[PDB]
Amino acid sequence: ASSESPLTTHVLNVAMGVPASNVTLRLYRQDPSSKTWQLLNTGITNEDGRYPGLITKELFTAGVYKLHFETAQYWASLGDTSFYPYVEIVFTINDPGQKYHVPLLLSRFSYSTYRGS
Amino acid sequence: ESPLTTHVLNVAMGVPASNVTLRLYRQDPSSKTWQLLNTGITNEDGRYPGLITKELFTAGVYKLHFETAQYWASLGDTSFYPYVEIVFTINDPGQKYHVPLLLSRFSYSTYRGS
Amino acid sequence: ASSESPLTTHVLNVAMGVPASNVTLRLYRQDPSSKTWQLLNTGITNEDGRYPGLITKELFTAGVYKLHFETAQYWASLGDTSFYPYVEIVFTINDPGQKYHVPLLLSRFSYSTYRGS
Amino acid sequence: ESPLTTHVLNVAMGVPASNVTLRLYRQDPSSKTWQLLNTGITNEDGRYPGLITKELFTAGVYKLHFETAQYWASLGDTSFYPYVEIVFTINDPGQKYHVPLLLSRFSYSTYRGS
Repeated sequence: ASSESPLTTHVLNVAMGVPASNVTLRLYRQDPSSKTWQLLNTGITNEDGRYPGLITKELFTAGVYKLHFETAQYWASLGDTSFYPYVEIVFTINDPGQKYHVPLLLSRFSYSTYRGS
Repeated sequence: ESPLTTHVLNVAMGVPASNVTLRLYRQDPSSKTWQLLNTGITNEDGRYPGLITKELFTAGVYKLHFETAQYWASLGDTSFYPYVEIVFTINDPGQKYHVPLLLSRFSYSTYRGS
Repeated sequence: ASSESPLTTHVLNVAMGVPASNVTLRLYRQDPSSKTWQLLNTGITNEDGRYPGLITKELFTAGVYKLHFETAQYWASLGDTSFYPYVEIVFTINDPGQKYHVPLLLSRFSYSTYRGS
Repeated sequence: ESPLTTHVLNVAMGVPASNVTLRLYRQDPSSKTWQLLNTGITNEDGRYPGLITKELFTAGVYKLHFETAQYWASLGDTSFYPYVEIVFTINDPGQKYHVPLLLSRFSYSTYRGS
């Protein structure tokens, strides 16, 4: 197969039509018993708005995951205010045998996400 | 009071998209061309009251056409889409249909609202 | 003026083209010093997917707010699985003199939001 | 290797939209009509490799047309949009352009991707 992470993301700046590079992100998984969030990885998006290596196949077990993006810091770095201090996407992985692509389409006053591929 | 309504939002700036030229058409089943029904410009809230009278809202396929690149040019910007058309089926002349359009320079989205 | 709440929402089930009624939601505001979240209101969306009275004008002061929607419970009530256990939208109110409309467009495998009007 | 790519996702079900008929046009500047360039059907990943050769990717206005209602009918469903057209400006024949389309029965979204 491929050595790419089974969970991937892609942040697009839809206001300017370019990848959102330099966005700080963090990945967590919830403890099903305590409901607390365990930090698994942190990163900054690359020039194509992606973050290779978000998680390894070994650690991508079934559970509830959270991706957290520092959206206001991204817009501030471009000199702009924005509506959302950060964006969190919380999602259920029942079958860790699949690939999951979790993109984020961003403007200063809107965002959207989907289970892409 | 029009059964068909719209609402255009500038989601890059978080404001209604005012002063957007729009045109409404119905597909002509004979000629297989688009029959123009109305033209106007969105108001300060990005809406256009009075798009069509209930008496003319027959079942069929309709098209809303929005002059999106002209809008962004009026704000001093370029953009990816010369215009945006939404083609949709009205099968119940007795229901209300709301057709929002969310715009940025490099994306757009639409849905049946309420 | 109007006696409507200055903050409003509208949840649309875009898979079926109808308002998402019966969705449990909760509104919080963050303490700027402790960073903790204070619960301000809870509600269930109505037949039009809205929740009148989310907050009063008196209590809608400047700050960081969070709307939390019980999305998986909504889909489960329709007999469907879905990707997101819940959705949170975190947003900055610097000028509480404005109206803020914070809609949520929902399907089982996608959602989007914007600062509407 | 086509400089123009697409990707159609069924966001209601969280899967690629396979078997969607699409057509690519370029606006004809003389006749002011749409010139058909290519037709095909999305693959199992919702993509269509080979939409246009670089030699034919000249600057201009292009249209991608997707047979959305036929797709939902193939899944046993009705839907609001007979088809979806995305009309976009290519001003740099040397760049790559990716044009995703996100579909549900009652919404759609598009953006310039990467």
